Amino acid sequence: GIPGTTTPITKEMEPNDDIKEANGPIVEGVTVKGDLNGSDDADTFYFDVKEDGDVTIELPYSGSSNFTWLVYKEGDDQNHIASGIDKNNSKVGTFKSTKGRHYVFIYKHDSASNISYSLNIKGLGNEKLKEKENNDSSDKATVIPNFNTTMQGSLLGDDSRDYYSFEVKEEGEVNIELDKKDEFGVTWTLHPESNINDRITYGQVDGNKVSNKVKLRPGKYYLLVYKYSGSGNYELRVNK
Ligand SMILES: [Ca+2]
Ligand SMILES: [Ca+2]
Ligand SMILES: [Ca+2]
Ligand SMILES: [Ca+2]
Repeated sequence: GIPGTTTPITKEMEPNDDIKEANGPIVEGVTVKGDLNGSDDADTFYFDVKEDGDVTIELPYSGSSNFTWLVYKEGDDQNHIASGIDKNNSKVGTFKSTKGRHYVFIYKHDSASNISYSLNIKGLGNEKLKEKENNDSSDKATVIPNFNTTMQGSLLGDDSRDYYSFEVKEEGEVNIELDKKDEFGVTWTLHPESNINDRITYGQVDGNKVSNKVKLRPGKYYLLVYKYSGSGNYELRVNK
């Protein structure tokens, strides 16, 4: 039936020549490489839109410009809803969609052509996950699996600490935003895995958010969300 695997791809895997054998999932922030060389004239990928909004596909390429991409939404494999425009040696386009599975079908018109491409998709939205109690110590931290996840948590009553972990795979600035659903005293601290006492940064209140940006190098990190007054619910986004 419809593949439900959650492991993203970074590279195509033939055969992927129509919607029924599409490679995927492609996720935001992870580049996929492939090529349409010789008689390989079509490649198909799928991706999941997690929140309604505007989705952008950018496909930088080298080789012939004689090809394009079409997008289809699950449920209608005949009528494509968007196609790419050539701009500066890439095929780009933005289209509005609603949540659900979509397919990008890249195909060339002349089978003498050699084309290689990389594919970037943006604007897919965040998946919402719940924290997993008990997460009151770093060894029981709830894993944040990628940088397109909103974690939903609460600190009601006895529960005063929620530890989360995330991995940074390449150096860059990370944005940590806790959104307070209720008015209470909550904050967060960030720690390296190797030194749970070394405090790297601390969240700063700005209106209803407690946030900070920090440049981190590759590695695993612990994020402790803890309350110092009242009780309430929050959502937690770690963004790149
Ligand atoms: Ca291919
Ligand atoms: Ca193919
Ligand atoms: Ca909790
Ligand atoms: Ca907890």
